[PDB]
Amino acid sequence: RMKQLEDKVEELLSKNYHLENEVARLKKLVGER
Amino acid sequence: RMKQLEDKVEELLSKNYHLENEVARLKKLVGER
Amino acid sequence: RMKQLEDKVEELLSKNYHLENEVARLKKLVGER
Repeated sequence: RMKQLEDKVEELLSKNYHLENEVARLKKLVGER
Repeated sequence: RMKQLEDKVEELLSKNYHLENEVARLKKLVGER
Repeated sequence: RMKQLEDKVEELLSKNYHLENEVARLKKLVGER
C-alpha cells in the first residue's frame, strides 16, 4: 500500500506542477481580456 | 499513520481533479486571447 | 519513507489550496457571458 501511495503522490506532484503552469498562463490570458 | 496518509492523498486527488476540470473549462472560456 | 511522503502530501495540500484561490479568482474575472 505504501509503494502505491508513493506512485500516486509522484503523479499528483507532476499534475500540480502542470496546473501551476496552466494557472499562470490563464492569469496572463485573463489579463489580456 | 497510514490511514491518515491514505485519507490525505484521497483529499488531494479529488481536489486536483476538481481544479483540473475548472482549469480545462477556463481555458475554453478564455480562448486564445 | 513514510515521514517523507507525509511531508510531501502536506506541501501539496498547501499548494493545492493556493491554486484553488487563484482558479476561484479567475472564474470570477472570466464570468458567465
